[PDB]
Amino acid sequence: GIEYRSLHTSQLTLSEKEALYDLLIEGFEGDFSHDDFAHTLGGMHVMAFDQQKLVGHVAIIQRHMALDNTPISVGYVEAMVVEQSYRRQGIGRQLMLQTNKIIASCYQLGLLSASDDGQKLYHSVGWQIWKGKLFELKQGSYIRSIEEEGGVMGWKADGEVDFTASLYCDFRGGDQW
Amino acid sequence: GIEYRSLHTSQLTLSEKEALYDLLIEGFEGDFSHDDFAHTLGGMHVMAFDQQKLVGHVAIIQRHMALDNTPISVGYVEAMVVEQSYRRQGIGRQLMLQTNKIIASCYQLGLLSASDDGQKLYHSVGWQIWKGKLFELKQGSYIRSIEEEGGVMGWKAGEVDFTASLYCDFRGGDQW
Ligand SMILES: CC(C)(COP(=O)(O)OP(=O)(O)OC[C@H]1O[C@@H](n2cnc3c(N)ncnc32)[C@H](O)[C@@H]1OP(=O)(O)O)[C@@H](O)C(=O)NCCC(=O)NCCS
Ligand SMILES: CC(C)(COP(=O)(O)OP(=O)(O)OC[C@H]1O[C@@H](n2cnc3c(N)ncnc32)[C@H](O)[C@@H]1OP(=O)(O)O)[C@@H](O)C(=O)NCCC(=O)NCCS
Ligand SMILES: CC(=O)N[C@@H]1C[C@H](O)[C@@H](CN)O[C@@H]1O[C@H]1[C@H](O)[C@@H](O[C@H]2O[C@H](CO)[C@@H](O)[C@H](N)[C@H]2O)[C@H](N)C[C@@H]1N
Ligand SMILES: CC(=O)N[C@@H]1C[C@H](O)[C@@H](CN)O[C@@H]1O[C@H]1[C@H](O)[C@@H](O[C@H]2O[C@H](CO)[C@@H](O)[C@H](N)[C@H]2O)[C@H](N)C[C@@H]1N
Repeated sequence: GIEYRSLHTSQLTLSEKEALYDLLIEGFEGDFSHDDFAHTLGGMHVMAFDQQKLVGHVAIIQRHMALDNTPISVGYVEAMVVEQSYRRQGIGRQLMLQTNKIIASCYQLGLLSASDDGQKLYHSVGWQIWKGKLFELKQGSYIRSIEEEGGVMGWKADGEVDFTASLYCDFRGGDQW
Repeated sequence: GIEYRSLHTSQLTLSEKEALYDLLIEGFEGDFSHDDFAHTLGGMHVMAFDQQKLVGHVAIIQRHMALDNTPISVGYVEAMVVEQSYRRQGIGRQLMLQTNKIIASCYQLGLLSASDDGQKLYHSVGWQIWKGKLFELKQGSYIRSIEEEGGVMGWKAGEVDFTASLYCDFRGGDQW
């Protein structure tokens, strides 16, 4: 009974972007900042609808990272949310199945930063904890992303990505992961 | 009778992706590498068609850069091409008008790397030579992108200082 649509940010209306913001604010219970919203704009949105009402969302952002010394094209997962009264029905799983398809068609590696509880959902669609060190840019130089190690997860089904290598992410505002 | 379509890489049929490869190889007369092709995948494609034949293309890739110390979200233009026999009919201009729309809706700044004899097209839809320093990552440290200074152009729908420094994100091949 839930319909799924994949739309680029450039294909959304202002009202649809606003409904997305509203869904994220309500679904994260105050844990979602203006920088977090910036992070979810510019790539592909997978949106779940009950009739015309938006009830679920995940976005896939293109990021450009280094894996040890090697450049790697990343599909970075942002702003995963399902409206509270619609949870535990499998919507989040369906959103990730669509997310995996987009990543497989476009990028060398999927990455996301998960809450300690939220890891089971991603693990159930094949994602694994990233085992290597994580780095981010601060004032133009790389530092260790100590707080994120153990929480970042990756995916590339049937690929040859070394999950024990270091990742060096690209720069943004707010949380870099 | 040229039709324009905007399609994410994830929405391209396999037929469209192969047609795109051929169009780029034929249109750039040998100066388009496998890294250049990797660079045009992962974002939005604006494609021009004569009936069912692909005859023009431009892609807009999301990149994450620094403007001086400030993080900025960039729409980066890649793989601009029109099949030779279709050129000088305004297709490239229309591709760029569509590109400007996509950038205005998604990103803080448009950037591209133009050839010395190929800046007039972008200038005619509002783009300007970037006047500040350009930097790229090598060995995980930023170095100057001297080659590109005077060739990279930017566009803001806007309050952006074109004399500020740009620090791009990492990739294979040409960083710009
Ligand atoms: C995380 C989130 C998006 C999951 O959305 P969801 O639609 O509830 O995800 P699913 O329903 O596919 O699976 C969720 C759980 O319900 C369970 N479930 C799904 N369908 C079920 C059913 N018919 N009967 C019983 N349990 C079911 C799944 O097994 C899973 O259990 P697990 O937590 O042990 O894996 C949602 O809780 C949310 O929006 N949280 C707030 C924002 C947030 O934390 N986002 C993620 C940041 S990492
Ligand atoms: C650059 C390129 C994409 C332009 O495609 P195009 O469709 O020819 O672009 P337009 O036709 O809109 O404009 C092209 C020229 O014709 C002129 N023109 C525009 N409309 C015209 C018309 N209706 N009749 C005649 N001339 C016209 C433009 O002013 C421009 O003149 P300039 O060469 O002095 O800028 C094409 O030359 C190409 O594919 N080159 C090879 C790949 C390449 O170099 N890409 C860009 C790298 S920066
Ligand atoms: C896949 C996804 O949708 N991800 C969302 C994006 C959203 O924009 C953001 C809103 N805030 O939340 C998630 O991403 C956060 C992570 O939640 C956060 O993790 C901390 O918070 C968790 C829950 O409190 C703790 O479990 C965890 N140990 C702790 O490190 C990371 N540090 C940064 C990362 N951007
Ligand atoms: C907007 C656009 O579609 N851009 C294409 C992308 C394409 O993937 C690539 C294929 N190769 O070409 C263009 O982008 C190149 C630039 O052409 C190149 O410019 C050098 O080559 C020019 C022509 O010889 C010289 O004029 C110029 N001085 C010289 O620096 C830059 N260094 C790197 C940059 N990725």
